[PDB]
Amino acid sequence: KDFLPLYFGWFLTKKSSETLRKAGQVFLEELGNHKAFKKELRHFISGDEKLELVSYFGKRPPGVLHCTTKFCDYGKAAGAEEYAQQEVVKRSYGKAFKLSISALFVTPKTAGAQVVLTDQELQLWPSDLDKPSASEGLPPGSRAHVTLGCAADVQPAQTGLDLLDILQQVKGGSQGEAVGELPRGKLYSLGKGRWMLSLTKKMEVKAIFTGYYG
Ligand SMILES: Nc1ncnc2c1ncn2[C@@H]1O[C@H](COP(=O)(O)O)[C@@H](O)[C@H]1OP(=O)(O)O
Repeated sequence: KDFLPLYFGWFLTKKSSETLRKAGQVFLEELGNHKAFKKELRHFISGDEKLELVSYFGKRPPGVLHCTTKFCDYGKAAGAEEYAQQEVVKRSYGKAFKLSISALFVTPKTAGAQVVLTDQELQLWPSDLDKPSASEGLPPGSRAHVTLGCAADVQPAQTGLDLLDILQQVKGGSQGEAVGELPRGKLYSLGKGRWMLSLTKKMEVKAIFTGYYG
């Protein structure tokens, strides 16, 4: 009788969202104007001057930003029911957390921010079994992220997949030397239109763990 949320996750406060939102926009402009990116557009899009990444990532989160833990679809998603049953979930419901943003990334499909979860937060991370083939050798929670924008033709949960793809390269020493220096950190060109800004100082955001029902 009692149905679950659309998904659980950490929803940022109004200011943490505004700060992170603004930060993401600066990156999409700094990256768009960087000559290292403009000479690589052939790997990003298949058409043609300069591209404005902000407009490119037109499908943005309208309200407050968030970090999804477990997509439930009101209980239809596999493992949704077992996740909500967890004591840590019910105990943590409505409680405040601080999330650490380590990097900002961009791909032909998505623009997001990498979240590094603490051990207590990892307790709220789902350990469902029907895994991806992208999480091999990566620690659980690596997928943790905040979506800042999607291209027009992109599916949801793509931002999470893109991140894992990026981190798989970093693990394989395939990230390469930095191709630039932005005021917030070092810029990286990972090829295939993938980019990463490793923040000098990790950005902390306040958030509330809860459920979205839409
Ligand atoms: N099958 C899914 N698995 C995991 N996360 C999902 C899934 N479907 C949607 N989401 C995520 O839950 C939220 C639902 O948003 P939407 O309104 O588009 O359905 C999004 O943050 C999305 O992740 P993401 O932010 O990477 O797109």
